[PDB]
Amino acid sequence: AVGACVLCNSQTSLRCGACIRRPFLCCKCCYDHVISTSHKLVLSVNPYVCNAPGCDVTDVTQLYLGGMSYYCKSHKPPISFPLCANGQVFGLYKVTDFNAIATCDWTNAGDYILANTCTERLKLFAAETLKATEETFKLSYGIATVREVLSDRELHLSWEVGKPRPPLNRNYVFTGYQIGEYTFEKDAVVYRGTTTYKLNVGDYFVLTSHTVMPLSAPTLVPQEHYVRITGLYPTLNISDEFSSNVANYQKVGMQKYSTLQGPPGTGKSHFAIGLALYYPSARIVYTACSHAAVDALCEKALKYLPIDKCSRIIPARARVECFDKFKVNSTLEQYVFCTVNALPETTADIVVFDEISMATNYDLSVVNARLRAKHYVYIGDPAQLPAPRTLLTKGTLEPEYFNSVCRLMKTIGPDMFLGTCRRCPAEIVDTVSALVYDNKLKAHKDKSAQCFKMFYKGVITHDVSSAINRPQIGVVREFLTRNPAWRKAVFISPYNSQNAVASKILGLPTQTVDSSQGSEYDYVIFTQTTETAHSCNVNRFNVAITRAKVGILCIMSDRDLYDKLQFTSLEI
Ligand SMILES: [Zn+2]
Ligand SMILES: [Zn+2]
Ligand SMILES: [Zn+2]
Repeated sequence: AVGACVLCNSQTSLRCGACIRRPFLCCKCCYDHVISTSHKLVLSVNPYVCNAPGCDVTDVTQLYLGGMSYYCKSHKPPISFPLCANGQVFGLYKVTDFNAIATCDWTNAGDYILANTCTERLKLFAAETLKATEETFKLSYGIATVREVLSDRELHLSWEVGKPRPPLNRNYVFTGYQIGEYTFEKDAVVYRGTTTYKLNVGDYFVLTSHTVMPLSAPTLVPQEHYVRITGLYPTLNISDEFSSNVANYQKVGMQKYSTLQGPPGTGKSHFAIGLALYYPSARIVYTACSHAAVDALCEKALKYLPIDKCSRIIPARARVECFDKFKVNSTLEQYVFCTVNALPETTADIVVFDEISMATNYDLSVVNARLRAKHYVYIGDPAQLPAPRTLLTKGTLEPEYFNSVCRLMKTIGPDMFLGTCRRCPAEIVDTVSALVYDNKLKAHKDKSAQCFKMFYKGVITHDVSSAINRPQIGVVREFLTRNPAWRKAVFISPYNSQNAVASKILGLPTQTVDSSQGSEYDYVIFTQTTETAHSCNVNRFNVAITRAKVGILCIMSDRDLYDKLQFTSLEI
């Protein structure tokens, strides 16, 4: 019960009992907190409560120290001091932002803005408070019980009355009862068990509520600039393939941490793997939030790095199928590929943290706590999608507030920028360059003359709140009859329900914009589905159209984004 203050490090015995994380607050800060919020419970060795029998006074502003005990105004002895007086709360060893983080419900974008603009210690307090709030909210959802099993991929569910039903998508992962993790997609529903189990009638599913551990490390260690490359030994015989990144690799060794903004198809994994070739004896840990981002780094390493010096770290509680070509769980290999939540406690010469737009400050702090490194390299793009904020329903979260790294890239600029898109036809590059990259992204490919747009609002139906636009799918079906090369296209939309309908009618493989991030396909067919803040988000739009290597068809609902697409318009 004795620790350091979350606002000024000052030692104290006080903790706020009303704060979900019970942070240590010194006398001067505890006061400024209790006197400005609904939080009045103060904790020490013993709580600050009226010691008089049967009395229920817990408010610190209505309590006094009567010798060594605590009493209210009704029970205090004549010789007593108020607990709250003179800008302090009585304790041993004798904030507007702290109050807002401590009392907010995390449903407003302004809550996330504050969590990223506050001091470093408050960024950790905000990250821990937010994550704990998110887990408690998982308890609010009703239990799903198997009413009947149709097949190996379809079943019927019975829901708990009086409790809301969580959204049905890949985002919401359930735990069967422990018959493995399971996901569902929309009376017949599609079930997806991580472990193959013959679904028993009567069995039930609940959201995996994990305990939020406290944070200790900053989101970003303090920056250090060096006069020479430090702790790393470069090659002189560096492959021509990687020559373009040599100055950037030297920048990496001459600073404690560095940020790399890599727009779609500009060479982020190529840069990441090339760093291993540039500092050939360096031990590098490659991390990202998702298994897919870690696997994409493994695929690039498989091509350039010796397979015997690589290891893919997989947590024993296996959720999705991941990279099989490296030795599994060998923490001491020179190259370690592992998701943030599975990171071991280790050291490295370089830590490469990829897909940085998807990280939260909680992830940034976890990395700094598990990995002690000479250099930290953050790779991603603040113009791409952030991690979903399940609690946030009011306001839009701007890229500068995704996390500390994205905030730096949007305010002072990234340390390094990969300026040439090698994936996309010039129509796509020119569109996103103007949209989100301030005209700094250059096209390498010519215009493919296979980038088309159609303005067609159609009809919007809804599967709960997830949207469907059957007429936009009908336009795609007509287009496919006329453009058979597009038979190989991936169908993309901002909605799972739109994708489920397109899958049955078109037979094309399907991705949401969010699940398509990091992937590329020759042909993409995109149906905007609706004109909402979700389907019009410029980062989501950017990711949607930069998935294409050769052609893209965009069936648009929004006039603004339609007019911005530098594509050939199709009639109807
Ligand atoms: Zn303090
Ligand atoms: Zn509090
Ligand atoms: Zn009392």
